[PDB]
Amino acid sequence: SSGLVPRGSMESGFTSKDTYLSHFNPRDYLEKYYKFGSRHSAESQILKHLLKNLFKIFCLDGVKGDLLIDIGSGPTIYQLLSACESFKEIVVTDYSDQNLQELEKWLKAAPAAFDWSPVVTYVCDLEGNRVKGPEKEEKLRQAVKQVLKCDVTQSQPLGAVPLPPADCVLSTLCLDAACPDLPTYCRALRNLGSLLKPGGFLVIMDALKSSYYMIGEQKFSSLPLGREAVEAAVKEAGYTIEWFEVISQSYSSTMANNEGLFSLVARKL
Ligand SMILES: Cc1nn(C[C@](C)(O)C(=O)N2CCN(c3cccc4cnccc34)CC2)cc1-c1ccccc1
Repeated sequence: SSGLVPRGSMESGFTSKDTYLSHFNPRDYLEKYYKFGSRHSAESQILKHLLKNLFKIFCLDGVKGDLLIDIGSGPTIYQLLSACESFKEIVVTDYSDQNLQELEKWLKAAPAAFDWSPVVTYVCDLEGNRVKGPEKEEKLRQAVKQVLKCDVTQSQPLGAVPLPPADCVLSTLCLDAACPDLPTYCRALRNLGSLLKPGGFLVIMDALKSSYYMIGEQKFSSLPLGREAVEAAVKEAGYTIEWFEVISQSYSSTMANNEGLFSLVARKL
C-alpha cells in the first residue's frame, strides 16, 4: 500500500498479526530503537525512562516472587534486567518467530546476537554498581527458563503449555501493536489474568495516542489509546491499579506519532 496505510492493514484497518511473521525484521527494529547513531536521541531517553521505571518497580517497590512471565517480549531483553533481581524464574514469550530466534541467539550468547552490553552496564549503574555487566547478563540468562510462542488475542495465550500460576505478568511495548481495538485490548488483559495468581502483579508499559510506528520506511499499526481508556480497560479486566505514571517524552516524529508513554503496576482482584 506504499505507506499510505500501515502494513497488513488495507482490509481490516489494523496490521494483521501475520505481518509480524512475513514482513517484520527484528534486527532492523533493534538497530533503529536500541543502537544509537547519536547521543540524547528521543529513543535513548525513552529507553532510560523504561529502565529507571523497571528498576523502581522491581528493586525499590515490593514487586517480587517466584515466576514472572514476559508477554510480547519482542527481540529485546532490557525489560528483564532488573526483574531478574526479584524473580526466581522468567518465562519470555512472543508472537513473532523471528523475535524468538533473536532471543534464543542472545540466550546462547551467540556472536551473531544483538549486543545489549551498554544497556546492561546502565542497569548495573542504576542498581548501585554491585556487579559489572557480564555477571549481570549471566544472571538474567540463567533466570530465563523458557522461551515460548504466545498470542495475547487467544484465551490461552501460551496454548497448551503448562505453567504454575505466576506472581507477575510483564508486557512492555506490546499491547498497542497487538490489539486492533479496545475490546481486543480488554480481552487480552483478561487472557493475561488467566496466567496470574490472585493478587498477582500486572506490569504494563506502552505508548500513548500512537496510531502507528516505523521500522525505517515500514509502517505498523498501533492502538491510539489515551491514559483514561487504559485505566478503564485495566479496571474492567479485573485489576486494581496500584500506580500509574505518564511521561510526555515521545519518539522522534519520523519513528512514531505517540504523545508520551505510560507505566502501570496493577494487582489481579
Ligand atoms: C518501540 C516499539 N517496539 N514495539 C514492539 C514491536 C516491534 O511491535 C514488537 O516486536 N512486538 C509487539 C507486537 N507483538 C505482537 C503483534 C501481533 C500480535 C501479538 C500477539 N501476542 C503477542 C505479541 C503480538 C510482537 C512483538 C512497539 C513499539 C511502539 C508501539 C507503539 C508506538 C510506538 C512504538
